Amino acid sequence: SHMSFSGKYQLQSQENFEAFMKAIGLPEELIQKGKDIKGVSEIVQNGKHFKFTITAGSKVIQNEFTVGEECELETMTGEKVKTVVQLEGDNKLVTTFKNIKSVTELNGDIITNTMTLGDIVFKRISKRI
Repeated sequence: SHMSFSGKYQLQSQENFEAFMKAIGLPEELIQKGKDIKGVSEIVQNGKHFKFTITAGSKVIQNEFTVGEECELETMTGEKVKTVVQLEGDNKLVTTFKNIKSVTELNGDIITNTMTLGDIVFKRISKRI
């Protein structure tokens, strides 16, 4: 079919924030400050275009992209990277940048993001609000 990711979502729980943020180079002060913040993230979808407003720890990162077109994404460390974000099936947005694989899956009201770097799996679970 054709699924809508639009919505505001509240982070419910996460695994491996500290380790993942550590591995990508985030300053230890930012890690301690943001690890327990369960904030609200927003997705605005218009057809193939997405606008992502993500609260990750103590920082809000806004990115936008068209699925299947080259985009420039701001990563959590502040570095910009060229990649392409893609839809898999109806309800997954997938992309890979540097050595990180990122999979965002929407099941009803629950959105689950998994970022994998080596054998570090950073996983966040959020619920529509």
